[PDB]
Amino acid sequence: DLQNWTPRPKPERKIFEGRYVRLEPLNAQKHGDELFAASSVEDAEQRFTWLFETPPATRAEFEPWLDKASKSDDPLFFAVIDKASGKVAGRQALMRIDPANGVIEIGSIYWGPLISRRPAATEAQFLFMQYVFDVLGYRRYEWECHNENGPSRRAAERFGFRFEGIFRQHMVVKGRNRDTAWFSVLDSEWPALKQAYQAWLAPENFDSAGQQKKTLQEFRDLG
Amino acid sequence: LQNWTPRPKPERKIFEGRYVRLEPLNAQKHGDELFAASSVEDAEQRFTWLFETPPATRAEFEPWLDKASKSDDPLFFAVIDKASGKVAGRQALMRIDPANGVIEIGSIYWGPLISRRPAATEAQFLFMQYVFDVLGYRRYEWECHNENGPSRRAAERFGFRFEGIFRQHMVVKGRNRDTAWFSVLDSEWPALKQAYQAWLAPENFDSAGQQKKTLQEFRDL
Repeated sequence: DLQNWTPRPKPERKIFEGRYVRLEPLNAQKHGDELFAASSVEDAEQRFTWLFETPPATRAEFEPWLDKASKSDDPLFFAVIDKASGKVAGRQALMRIDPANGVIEIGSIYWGPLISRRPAATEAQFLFMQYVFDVLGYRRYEWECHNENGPSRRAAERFGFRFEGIFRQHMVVKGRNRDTAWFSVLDSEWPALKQAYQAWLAPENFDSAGQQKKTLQEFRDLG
Repeated sequence: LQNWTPRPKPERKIFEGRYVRLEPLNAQKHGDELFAASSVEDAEQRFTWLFETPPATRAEFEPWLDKASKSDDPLFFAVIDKASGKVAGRQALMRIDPANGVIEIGSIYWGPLISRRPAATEAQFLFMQYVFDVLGYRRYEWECHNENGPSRRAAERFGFRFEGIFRQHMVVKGRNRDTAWFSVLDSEWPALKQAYQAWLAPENFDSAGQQKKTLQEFRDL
């Protein structure tokens, strides 16, 4: 197939609608107030530890980052809207976009308390992965995080990304060394992942308290 | 790293060694000699894993040469073999990250005047010294096609440490490329510098031009 390979399309500012979550292209006027709220919760400092940004101290102080992020084409930012509340719950981006080789990254992730460790967060990831493979036809979908960011590494593994390696001294972030852990999902890996996510996200998989009956790793194991 | 700042960008300057001289690539100055070196009998084998194909004619070489001469990233240098006096190959500093002090040595073409001779090792050394002792960078990268055995071996010999393979990283010349990644850290450089100095010293080569000890032997010390 690869002798005829040509560049794939660039990602677009599209709306993505799921059962638990909605993704909207980030817009300062539409999302600014609620994203500020999400980004300035009581434990925002802890939540932002490994991110490139620090939490905004005031709404006015948030505006410059918000405007740059809303206008940016790479990273391409989306607000993550929790459907149950209708509120912006976080943000994420498609980034390091390489249409020529069909390679792209999900990064710039902040999933706040409304969605963190709930089905909405898993579906936010899923909707990007689905778009990247089924619509854009990319070959390689990346996750990178600080190697010391345990929750992010475990999130990547749970999501089905495969570890590739650690770039030693890859960055300096907030006055500290960052070795970067890299993981990927290949186009050949996507179809089995898609089935496992769809099974996990199904309303059948959540009891009346909203608690999962089986985990995402369990469904992936089941094949 | 509380005090860490962005580092300077690399600049077009001349780097003068014992065996090799690196000059900022210039179409008029280097084009005819570099084309000659790039159209040697085994140019096809030498270009296999490069992004470029070997140039069939001087005219057909001009677009790549002009673009490479003007490029700021990759930032290209002609590799002049001092003994012969000829342009013998080319190489670049690339994927320049001043904020984090990360940079790659890449787009390496070393022709038969210097490949597997001390000049090639020195060509690598002069970039490595510039990156660490002058620019103050903290991570120096090498990447290649995973099936490029000679490049993987060269990176390991030169002291770069394997970090991993990016699967399906590129499509190159109609085929899949998984990319193998290697690095040298600033913390590793002072000891590595000494090993290169020992290896490149004239005293390490006998009257027949053969090394007495290998680069890897000096690195073990």
